[PDB]
Amino acid sequence: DAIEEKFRERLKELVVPKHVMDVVDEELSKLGLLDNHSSEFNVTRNYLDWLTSIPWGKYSNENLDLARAQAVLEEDHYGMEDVKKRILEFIAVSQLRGSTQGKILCFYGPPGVGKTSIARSIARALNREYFRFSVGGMTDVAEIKGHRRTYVGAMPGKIIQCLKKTKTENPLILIDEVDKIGPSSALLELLDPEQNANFLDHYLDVPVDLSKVLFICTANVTDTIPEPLRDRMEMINVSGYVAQEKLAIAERYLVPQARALCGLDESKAKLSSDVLTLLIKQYCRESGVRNLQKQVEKVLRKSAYKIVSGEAESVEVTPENLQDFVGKPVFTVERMYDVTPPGVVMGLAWTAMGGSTLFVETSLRRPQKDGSLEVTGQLGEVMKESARIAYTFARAFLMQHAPANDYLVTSHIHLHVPEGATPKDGPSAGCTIVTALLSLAMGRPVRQNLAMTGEVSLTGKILPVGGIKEKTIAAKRAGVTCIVLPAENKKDFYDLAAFITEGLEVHFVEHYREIFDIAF
Amino acid sequence: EKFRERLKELVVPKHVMDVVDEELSKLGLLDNHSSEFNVTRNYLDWLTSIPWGKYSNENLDLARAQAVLEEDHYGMEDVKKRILEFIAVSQLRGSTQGKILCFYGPPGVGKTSIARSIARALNREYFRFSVGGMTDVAEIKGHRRTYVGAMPGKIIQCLKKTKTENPLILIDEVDKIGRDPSSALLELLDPEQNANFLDHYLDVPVDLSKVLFICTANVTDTIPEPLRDRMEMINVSGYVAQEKLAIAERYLVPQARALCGLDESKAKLSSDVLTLLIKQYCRESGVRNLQKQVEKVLRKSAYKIVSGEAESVEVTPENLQDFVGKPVFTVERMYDVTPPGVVMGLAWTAMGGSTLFVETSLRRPQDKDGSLEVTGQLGEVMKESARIAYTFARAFLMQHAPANDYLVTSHIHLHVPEGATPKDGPSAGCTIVTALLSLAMGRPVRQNLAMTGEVSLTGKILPVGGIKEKTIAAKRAGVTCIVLPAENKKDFYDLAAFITEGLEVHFVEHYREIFDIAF
Amino acid sequence: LKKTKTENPLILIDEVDKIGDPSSALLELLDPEQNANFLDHYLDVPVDLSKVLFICTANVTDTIPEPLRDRMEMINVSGYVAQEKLAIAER
Ligand SMILES: Nc1ncnc2c1ncn2[C@@H]1O[C@H](COP(=O)(O)OP(=O)(O)OP(=O)(O)O)[C@@H](O)[C@H]1O
Ligand SMILES: Nc1ncnc2c1ncn2[C@@H]1O[C@H](COP(=O)(O)OP(=O)(O)O)[C@@H](O)[C@H]1O
Ligand SMILES: [Mg+2]
Repeated sequence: DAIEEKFRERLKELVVPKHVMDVVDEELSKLGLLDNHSSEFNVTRNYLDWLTSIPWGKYSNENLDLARAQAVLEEDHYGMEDVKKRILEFIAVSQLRGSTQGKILCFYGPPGVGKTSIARSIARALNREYFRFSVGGMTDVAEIKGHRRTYVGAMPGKIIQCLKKTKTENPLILIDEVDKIGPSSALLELLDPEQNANFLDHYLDVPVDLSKVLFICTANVTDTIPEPLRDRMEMINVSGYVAQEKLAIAERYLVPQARALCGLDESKAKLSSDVLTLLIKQYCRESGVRNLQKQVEKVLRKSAYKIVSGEAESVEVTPENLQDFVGKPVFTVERMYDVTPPGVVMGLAWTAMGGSTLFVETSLRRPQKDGSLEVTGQLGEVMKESARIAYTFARAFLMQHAPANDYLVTSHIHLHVPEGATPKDGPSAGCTIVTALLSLAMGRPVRQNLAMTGEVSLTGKILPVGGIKEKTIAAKRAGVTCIVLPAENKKDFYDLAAFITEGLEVHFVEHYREIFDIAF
Repeated sequence: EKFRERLKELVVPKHVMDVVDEELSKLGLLDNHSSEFNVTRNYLDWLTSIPWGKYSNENLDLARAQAVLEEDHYGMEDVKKRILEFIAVSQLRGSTQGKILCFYGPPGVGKTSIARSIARALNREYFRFSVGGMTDVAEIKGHRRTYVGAMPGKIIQCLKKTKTENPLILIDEVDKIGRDPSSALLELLDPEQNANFLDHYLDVPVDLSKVLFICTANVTDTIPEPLRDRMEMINVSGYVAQEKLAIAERYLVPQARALCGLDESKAKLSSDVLTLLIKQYCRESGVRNLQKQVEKVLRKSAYKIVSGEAESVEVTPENLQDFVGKPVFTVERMYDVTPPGVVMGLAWTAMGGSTLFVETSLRRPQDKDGSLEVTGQLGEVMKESARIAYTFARAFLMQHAPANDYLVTSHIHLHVPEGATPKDGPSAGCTIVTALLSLAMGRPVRQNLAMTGEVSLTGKILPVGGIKEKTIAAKRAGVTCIVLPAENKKDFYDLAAFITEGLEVHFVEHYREIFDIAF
Repeated sequence: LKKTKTENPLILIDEVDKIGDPSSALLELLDPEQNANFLDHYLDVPVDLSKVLFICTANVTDTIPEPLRDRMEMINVSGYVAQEKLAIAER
């Protein structure tokens, strides 16, 4: 009898909607007609416990001050301008409309850029409750929709678990690795605003209002999300960090946090700026800051051991003795070729974990019925087709430019892209292959500091390619003084920061007949 | 009854105390026979099983921990240094802490045993479970009570058996993961997700921030990339004959002798017997087979002792075959003197370092262009490396000896012995080029020279991985000259002084240097 | 232990790989460090199972519980030649 009062008192502070209150009180009336030891009494007890524990109408008191939220956001993360602007716009709209609101954001980018951490900081800044929901590897819809009450065990799904735990109708839910899901059709109902407001669970049998829930999904690659699921979400890109930004992050965030984790003090172990620059340049190459965090933690651990063991009362880390802490630099070579022989042309690629430089090497297989081209280097199908197109266009160009030059139409040429272990694909190297073949045929090296990228068609037209930011960064790192890009990537190149492109004599082209003039 | 008293010695968090109270009351009002009674009983069984807030008293004395680590195991400088740093950091923090270490290397080198030694030194409880055959999230994250025969994964079992909030958990042979458990491991290994690890069966979250995780694997390549970003890679080295003998004498013979119940007075194993066991009977990078041989010989010695055939046994090389049979691997290398067509090369696999030979011959006699047939279960990458090597060998021969028509006309068959064992990797490019050029010129290479390193199309030698294991295997195979890419210098000199004592080492940037060295 | 009226019985378990938590129970039964404190669902007083001798047989060694393989010693039984089987059949 007292359990009825226990269930009733939970609804005093709540504002229970009509369609939920009818279910609640009909189960209340039903419960009185059942003996305690019956199993139906047990299932009704569980159902009443679940219904009365949902925070009907409970909203966390959000803070709508732009200044305070901005101060909180800069306090935790560096340079994630897009996400911060999105959150400021969210707060502005919430303040203007005078009520809380829900949205479906998707932060996608390379690992280690701080998506989960920025989501936690957003939850802290908005004064909303926070909850992790790991969908990576999930395969059964029961995690989201639950089972019917009839079964011996029953779940109201993970979303109702979140609602019970956070005690609010408007939490911040982190749905990570949506691109590594097994299944997905249950998520459509969860985050479709036309039916999100009436999300129905198979255990509760009553729809809850999730329109105020702020869903923040995180992913690493965007194409793997199913198209219907990708349509309902706002894709927000979190970009990789340049060396300058990584240095700023390490100086401001990574080093103090690692010191706190290791228990050190600034007066005990000081880490110089040039040491951080050396660690970033030579000891780790990635878009994120995970490896840099490991290096900083290793340095601070070595410092802590030296302090505790009595080796020294204080330690100073300098580039002279950094090897004593983190060993020899793992990345020390900058370019494969300092002075390119005639048959090789420098190229750029949008590799994983940032762009990287590739070279295209060509050499004769046989001395002196037509010729043939052999391509090696774990090239993909698209890159093999690009090689074939490049070979045909090089033949056609040399037919009309130097008619007496019989080299390409009869010679047997082997084309190789070094570092054969790493798979390579994409039509980005269309013009690089043409330049390599033409330089081999003419027996003349290209400009010694020239780099290029761009897809080539059969008639010589240069088509745009992706990853201009990464390729530009790679060209800047390797010491390229002149870069060739397709003309339709002009806005992509000029959208970059001033400190990234100042040293490059950039050339924008529409056809290969002028890339030929630039390279020679 | 007894379920309430078990929580009195622990520090139960509220978010699980309320849950266990409600479930216990529900069981108290429910009948004593229904199936839901059984489900509630099991759920509160694992609710009350795990030791809420019961830490283990760690020792923070650097000297005693160092002494224990040195006593238990030979070598392993990196692991001991890491543990010393761990203890110093724990001292500075003024409280217990937990990191995620990972040990990778060839099997049988002592990766698992050093974890037990660390646990003994740190006074933490120890538990080991493998994830090599893991194929679903369920067996690690648990099954929900709804499904028939649900279990609380393995980590909850770890906590209940170890009776400790900060034990040492060893995850073994992680390099093999089925088709997704990797996401579950990432959920388990994330330092931020450690504090609120939520099992499917035990709905209440548990605090795994203080546990120490050790990861065992053979190769880091196959470990999933997201998992590698979470764990710290530490390499465990192979052993040379000297280190193998030292380890055997100090640990393997005494431990196995005690296991057989004998003592030093009844069964003595001479150092010569151990050297013969290491050199001939056990061709491996670890001590997995040497331990088995020692156990076998000590077991047979004990059987001889019992029957009265001898009051004591002295194992000597003369009577060793009466204990462990006839020798195996009686020849150090398949080619003691290399004919003109073959060049010795170095290999690195999951089982440690190894040595391979590249063989070439004419398919049909000389008098249209040449061709290269490649056999030996070579992978796609190694086939492309062979094609590149053939092209560069042709180019180099057309300029070093322009009159030589051998490579452009003759049909060459390229073979790598052990045709059953699959092989892959571009690191054999320079070996293939040297084999082709030696066949073309008819000149054998230096009789004890070994080489490794990727070769590009223009002849530039690119760096390769696994220099340490390759050097160990080359030293085992009794070479005196070794050729490595110049970019592997930073990795070669990290070896111990006695490892690289007799090796005449050459570091090269372009193949012309290797051609000068070999001929 | 009742029907065999002994304190140190010899127990054989056959086909250990065809097992489905009974596996954890047999794992702890194979641990001598806890066999002195064996207790079941029926008896509330522990029984010391330290003196028992355990032998296990299976067609393959890839038994589903992983911690079985490191606790049991691998002894291989080999086939018979025709003369061997002839003598066995005759006897
Ligand atoms: N701008 C930044 N300022 C400060 N710290 C940062 C910044 N970006 C990333 N970090 C730090 O880098 C680490 C990245 O961790 P986190 O889990 O947030 O990364 P992630 O890219 O979201 O991960 P995943 O893709 O695996 O989910 C954290 O320690 C975080 O604090
Ligand atoms: N450096 C060492 N010092 C002492 N014993 C060792 C060493 N390396 C290997 N061993 C012995 O080898 C045996 C098998 O090692 P094991 O734990 O199987 O290695 P892994 O886990 O890498 O396979 C252990 O019993 C251990 O005593
Ligand atoms: Mg994430």
